[PDB]
Amino acid sequence: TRRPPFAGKTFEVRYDGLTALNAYDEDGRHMRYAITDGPYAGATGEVEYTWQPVAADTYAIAWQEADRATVVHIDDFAAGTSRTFFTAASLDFHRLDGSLRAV
Repeated sequence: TRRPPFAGKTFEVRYDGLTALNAYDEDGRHMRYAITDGPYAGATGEVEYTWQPVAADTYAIAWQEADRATVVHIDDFAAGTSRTFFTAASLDFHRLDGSLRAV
């Protein structure tokens, strides 16, 4: 019964060297992404995510990809910002922060 306010919507996130779409299914449990810019452009995937409020209109969104890479977003939908922490399957740890806007 629990739905995040961003369910059923798609957002473009832009970081240094990376642009992606995060498309939240109406079901509140799945998100489909598409990397549209940078060295991994053309990748897609569906993930299961968790989400928790951390402040007004700001959520911690986390998931693990099929190759066991992990992703944590802190996405503020009012200010339009996205701060991300990404641990690749190789265990390289990447921090990025950028913009977030409704598509």
